[PDB]
Amino acid sequence: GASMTIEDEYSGPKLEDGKVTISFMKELMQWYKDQKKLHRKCAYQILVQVKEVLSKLSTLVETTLKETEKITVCGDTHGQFYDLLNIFELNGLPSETNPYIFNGDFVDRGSFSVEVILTLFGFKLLYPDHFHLLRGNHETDNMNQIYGFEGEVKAKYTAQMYELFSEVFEWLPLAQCINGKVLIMHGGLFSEDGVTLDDIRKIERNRQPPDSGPMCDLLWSDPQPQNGRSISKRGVSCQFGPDVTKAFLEENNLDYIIRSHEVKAEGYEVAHGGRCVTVFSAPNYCDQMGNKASYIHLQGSDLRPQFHQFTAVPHPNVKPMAYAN
Ligand SMILES: C[C@H]1C[C@@H]2O[C@H]1[C@@H](C(=O)O)[C@H]2C(=O)O
Ligand SMILES: [Mn+2]
Ligand SMILES: [Mn+2]
Repeated sequence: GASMTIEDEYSGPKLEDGKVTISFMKELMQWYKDQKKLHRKCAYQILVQVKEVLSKLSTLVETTLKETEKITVCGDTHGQFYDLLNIFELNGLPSETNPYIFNGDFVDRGSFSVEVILTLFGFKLLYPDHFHLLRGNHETDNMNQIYGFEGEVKAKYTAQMYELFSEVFEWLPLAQCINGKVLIMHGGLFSEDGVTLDDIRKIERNRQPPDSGPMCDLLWSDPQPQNGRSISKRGVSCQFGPDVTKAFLEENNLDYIIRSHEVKAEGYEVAHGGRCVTVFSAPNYCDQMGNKASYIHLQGSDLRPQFHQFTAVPHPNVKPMAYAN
């Protein structure tokens, strides 16, 4: 009898004619909360589509916020899916009236990286002009190989799915500028003076980052409190001082930068006299750091950063870096 066969009844949320909808996203978040897996065909469809969307973007996303329009900027999330859901509960779901920017490092370290990245990609498809993803140093092959994401994708899906993730990450833009005044990138500024927005737009980004150069710096550099630059403590890119930030901002007619890429106990830091802000959105990082996290609110008519701090929420018993080397 027809009632006795089973096909895809029990395999979870499905796209609507291959497309992301709000209902799908709500179903997906619940499915993931309950530690279940998105059907591989749906994951594939999300990846192919988001690759297409991202590949049409400039390396520098340039966004205009009208006077009364707001946006939220989040820093690193590192596969802390339950904390990601908490951000949406604290700050509202993404929408055309509640836009978000996630400033890189979505994956690795935390062991729900697949759930974070597919949720973020789903929202990018749903609200392509109001949900922004910028590349971090962890959206790269070398980092994924060591720090969990490659292992996690291979465990949950296959090596072929991982290859596709790698290709998609290559199209993530490297920076975003709001109203010609606030520049957002994962890492920071440059190992030499005189770089302008033109240079960022010119980066052919669909690749793994070079060992040095502007693409490397955007993903890897850190501020230092003293003037000038130093070779990075990380062995990649540089540390840049307040004079570097100020010269860059002045030449480019910008007010300040928002970057991520470093943990802060309070979830954020205001440095370089207000010119360099760090936002970090992974509370109690790797279940050990004990840090608060934050996200930033901004408005078209007032682009000053307003910080909202939050703390970690419970998650299932999977250890951080369970999938790592
Ligand atoms: C220790 C954490 C601070 C930042 O996130 C983690 C680390 C990491 O991503 O490996 C840093 C980075 O973004 O490079
Ligand atoms: Mn990070
Ligand atoms: Mn980083």
